[PDB]
Amino acid sequence: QLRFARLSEHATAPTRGSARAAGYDLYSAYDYTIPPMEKAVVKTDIQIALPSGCYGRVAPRSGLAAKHFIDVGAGVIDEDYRGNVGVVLFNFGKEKFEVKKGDRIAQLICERIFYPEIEEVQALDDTERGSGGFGSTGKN
Amino acid sequence: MQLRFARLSEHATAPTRGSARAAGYDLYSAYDYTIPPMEKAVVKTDIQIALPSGCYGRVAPRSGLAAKHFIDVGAGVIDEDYRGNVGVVLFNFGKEKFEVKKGDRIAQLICERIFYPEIEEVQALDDTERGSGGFGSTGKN
Amino acid sequence: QLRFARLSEHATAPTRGSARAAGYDLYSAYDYTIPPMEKAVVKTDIQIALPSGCYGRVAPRSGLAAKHFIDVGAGVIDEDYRGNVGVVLFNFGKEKFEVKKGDRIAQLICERIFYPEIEEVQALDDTERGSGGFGSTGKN
Ligand SMILES: O=c1ccn([C@H]2C[C@H](O)[C@@H](COP(=O)(O)NP(=O)(O)OP(=O)(O)O)O2)c(=O)[nH]1
Ligand SMILES: O=c1ccn([C@H]2C[C@H](O)[C@@H](COP(=O)(O)NP(=O)(O)OP(=O)(O)O)O2)c(=O)[nH]1
Ligand SMILES: O=c1ccn([C@H]2C[C@H](O)[C@@H](COP(=O)(O)NP(=O)(O)OP(=O)(O)O)O2)c(=O)[nH]1
Ligand SMILES: [Mg+2]
Ligand SMILES: [Mg+2]
Ligand SMILES: [Mg+2]
Ligand SMILES: [Mg+2]
Repeated sequence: QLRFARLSEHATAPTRGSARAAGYDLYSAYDYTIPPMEKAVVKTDIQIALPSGCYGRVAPRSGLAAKHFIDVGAGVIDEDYRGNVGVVLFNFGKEKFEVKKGDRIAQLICERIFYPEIEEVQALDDTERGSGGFGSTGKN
Repeated sequence: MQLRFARLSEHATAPTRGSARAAGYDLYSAYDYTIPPMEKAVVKTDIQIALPSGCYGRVAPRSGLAAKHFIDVGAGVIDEDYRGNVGVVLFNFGKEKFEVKKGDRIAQLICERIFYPEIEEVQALDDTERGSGGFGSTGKN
Repeated sequence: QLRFARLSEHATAPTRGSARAAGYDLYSAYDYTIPPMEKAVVKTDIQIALPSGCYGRVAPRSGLAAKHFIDVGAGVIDEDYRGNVGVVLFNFGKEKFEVKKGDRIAQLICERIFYPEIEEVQALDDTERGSGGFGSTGKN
């Protein structure tokens, strides 16, 4: 029930790395050289139709993160998006990062969400947390 | 099921959906900010929100700002029970300063459905095929 | 319904900071000194078994983010993972960041997800958004 179409011969069908993996691994359709502390938008050359009740989160893989300081920016693929799915890769490492066509460089998660109507009110109910934020619960 | 919000000042803007089925409500800065290269700022929305039960509000980055200006969103977990001013923690990872003006959509808010499970310690867990596989265990390509 | 086991004497059972906090706070099992612009994989020394229908997202705490420019990389703990839960911490601040054993340095969110079957199709339906992305809706 996750539907995709290839936009070029360079796309690879996403794959799940394990039986209960949260993500479908996304493959680069092209080579990219990302200098240290730089970014690139990596084309997958796929369009997707997400199942009703979710959006597609482009999320980072752990190996690339831990090994090479690679992160994923942006990442919110909308249910109504019909364009090329682009992975916004951040290279926070000291080294340049090579992406080759067919490298799995991010993963796609079908994050379940509500599409709530927004409503303005004058006052919200109170809660126990209240305005507590930004470390209000402490360090340890 | 509604997302309720209240303006904490006249400088707040009602969040808006960018497209009919956009996962997020765009969040507007209530203030001007000049964010230096490789620095962060907590952008005040001057709204408080009441999330529908069984979700939290994820402050997520917009893709244009990410792809074009190396802007990212830190933190981002707005709890169901938060009634404070919603802050967007913006990271400017670019080499140039980033300008936020009051009224700019600088992030989006997603109603992420979650569980609130009770936590239970056990002697050991069931085994799986993945097992202790992680950090690239499945390969590069 | 979120089961965990301690992998060592140095782990701490995850705790919620408020009644309806999205995250279970994760505690470091070790001391780390993370220099500026560096990363570390902080070991929790716990294994977890997430409830069916979610994955465990390691998310950053706002206190650490706003005060110290601490961010969380990777973060996708899969339902089938039985290894040591690692927190990929990125220190983007000017100062080194000290993690002490027992510090709450991230949180784990039980994000509800679909595990869809993937299906390749010829083409997808048209939407109003279409291929609009990357700021197509404007700045303000
Ligand atoms: O990582 C991403 C993020 C977004 N996108 C595409 C799909 C998404 O539906 C579209 C818009 O995403 P966002 O709303 O998160 N970004 P922004 O608000 O800047 O774009 P827009 O003005 O079009 O809504 O951009 C990608 O291809 N990769
Ligand atoms: O991006 C954010 C993240 C959090 N917050 C606020 C709302 C949230 O409910 C509250 C607590 O967030 P976190 O639990 O993610 N951070 P931390 O654990 O540091 O704060 P606390 O100790 O108060 O729980 O801080 C923001 O305003 N913007
Ligand atoms: O922050 C993280 C991310 C992942 N992990 C572990 C748990 C997760 O189930 C496993 C694999 O996560 P990802 O699939 O997100 N990363 P990657 O694809 O690089 O690893 P693998 O090849 O094993 O699937 O690594 C952590 O402990 N901490
Ligand atoms: Mg994986
Ligand atoms: Mg948008
Ligand atoms: Mg980041
Ligand atoms: Mg907290």
